[PDB]
Amino acid sequence: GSSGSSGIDVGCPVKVQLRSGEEKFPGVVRFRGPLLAERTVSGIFFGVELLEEGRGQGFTDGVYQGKQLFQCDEDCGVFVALDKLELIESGPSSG
Repeated sequence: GSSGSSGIDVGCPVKVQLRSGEEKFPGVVRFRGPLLAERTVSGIFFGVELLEEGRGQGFTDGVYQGKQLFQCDEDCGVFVALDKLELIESGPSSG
């Protein structure tokens, strides 16, 4: 189903792009909520935990500017806009 709606929320696997079109690491959403306020860009941040594929590429690590939004492993937690996240199908096996 890809009509043009989608919808990522807490507890969902999605690919996160750290660099500018380099590689999107898969991860499950742990939290969701903005951060800045008319300082750079109006976009909601989505906390996603990097999977074994892109494990070891987290900056927030569950904490942002001292505020512990969510809990995750070392270099796993990461916040990004929905547009940055990539909805992945939960049906690897289908016949």
